[PDB]
Amino acid sequence: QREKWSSKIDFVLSVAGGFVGLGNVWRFPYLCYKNGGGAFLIPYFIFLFGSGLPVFFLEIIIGQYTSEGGITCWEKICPLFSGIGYASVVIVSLLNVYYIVILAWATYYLFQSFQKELPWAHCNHSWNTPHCMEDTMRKNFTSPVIEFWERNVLSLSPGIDHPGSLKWDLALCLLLVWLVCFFCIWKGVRSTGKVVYFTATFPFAMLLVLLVRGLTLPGAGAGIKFYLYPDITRLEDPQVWIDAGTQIFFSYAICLGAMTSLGSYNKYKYNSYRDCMLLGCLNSGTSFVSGFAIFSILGFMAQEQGVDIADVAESGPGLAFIAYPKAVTMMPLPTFWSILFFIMLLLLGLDSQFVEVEGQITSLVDLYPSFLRKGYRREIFIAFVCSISYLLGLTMVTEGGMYVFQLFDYYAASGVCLLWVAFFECFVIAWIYGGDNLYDGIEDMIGYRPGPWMKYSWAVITPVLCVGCFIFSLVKYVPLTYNKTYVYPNWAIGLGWSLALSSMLCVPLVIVIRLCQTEGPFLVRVKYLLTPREPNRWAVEREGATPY
Ligand SMILES: [Cl-]
Ligand code: NA
Repeated sequence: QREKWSSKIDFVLSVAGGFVGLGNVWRFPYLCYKNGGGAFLIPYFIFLFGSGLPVFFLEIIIGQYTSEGGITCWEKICPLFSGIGYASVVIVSLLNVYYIVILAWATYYLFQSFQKELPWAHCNHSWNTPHCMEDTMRKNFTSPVIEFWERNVLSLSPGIDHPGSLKWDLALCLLLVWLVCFFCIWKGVRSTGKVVYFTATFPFAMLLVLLVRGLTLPGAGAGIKFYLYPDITRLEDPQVWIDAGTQIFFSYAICLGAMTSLGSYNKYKYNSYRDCMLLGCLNSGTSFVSGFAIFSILGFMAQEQGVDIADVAESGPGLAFIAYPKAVTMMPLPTFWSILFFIMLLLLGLDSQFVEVEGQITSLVDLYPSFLRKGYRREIFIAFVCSISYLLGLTMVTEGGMYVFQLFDYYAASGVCLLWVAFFECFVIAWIYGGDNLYDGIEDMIGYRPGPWMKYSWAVITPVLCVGCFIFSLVKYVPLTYNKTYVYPNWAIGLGWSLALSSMLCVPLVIVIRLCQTEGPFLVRVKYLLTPREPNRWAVEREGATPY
């Protein structure tokens, strides 16, 4: 009883809104800046064609073929490896804990954009240290934008073990954003009709304005050269490779179960290969273009301040809140452009959060529809999920919560855990289920036989990349650091590893549970649990599909 997407363009708009946003405008520039700039692009493209796009198309095709969500699809494909879907759910849950927190910051910035002069312009406020000097007079000192970010918005603490006191303004902003998300999920309100145009054209318009500004700012050539020219010796450490791979996985929202759910509503006879390739190219181009503006702004800041490009802003989640607000003040009438930019960022983040939360709730209600999907029960479950997520995200709202966010940025919904899922999604498909059988299914669905690119990416390239990155990250281990200076304690790293393992351990525990449930000799149990249970039976009669 899976609902169709009705209009073809509706699915394209929904996925485009889902898989673009803070991952392209916020996470990508900060990860590129943290990893030296140009050297980050070489793995990024390697994980872009070898994996990422093949994995995204694999998830979409699995959703369209099984006509099931993020959990039942693996039940139909390979019952033994069903826990992968569960793992995906856990991952998305962790994302909903922290991915919305960024919006709160943006909301705060929006509330700071309704005054005559932007607060991040001069060193004369009450939160400015004596070492605050205007960048025009900088010819050690700290930029007013950085001080506003890390002393007014955040009020950063000396460490994660110093939570301080909860910030009521950021807590109220997060509560308002969560209320907006809850109302959107409950009432079903979403971009419909002409609004979708403003939902689609506006985010790509304002960025273009930034592309006009950053390019024309003096000293942007140095920033562009830093962003494009790679450092060879920077590729010898696994950090850049794993960051690029996880950024590729994060931007495409794969290994979360949302893409499979979105592809489930697609019609069985629908050429989703071309659409998936076009959307992936659009997402990659958006990230690449936004990087140009970000690094041109950073180069201008480096030229005006006289410090090196690698030491102009925060090498962390707050890079987008130090660079773009700086470029806003350069444009005439900075208040209007700041309001527009933060509205665009809030819209992108809200669309991504809507898609992810709705997918998670759909997966949860589909897992056990009994006593959960009865009308008001679904509303109560949505309210409970939103309240639990807000209470969990309140830990990153305190003065010393930024460090916590970094952990959720590094281990939760990112890092080796994604490499844990992307491998197991491929190995089951490529070797257990069979690459040729899935190719026959795709030929039956889209109408033409695909090339060997997807088969060779599922069979070899993606598993090899995932296992190599995991092994090299373990062998050459470097503890997580915040802004290249702060060193997390042992317990913080243990908490981050526990957050990663909460999703990584779903796959092996479900295997043991399935083996214990089945009765008989071990070989018979494994053979029974490795047999797909009619993957296309849902659409066998709906579209006259060929049985598996
Ligand atoms: Cl990206
Ligand atoms: Na979006």
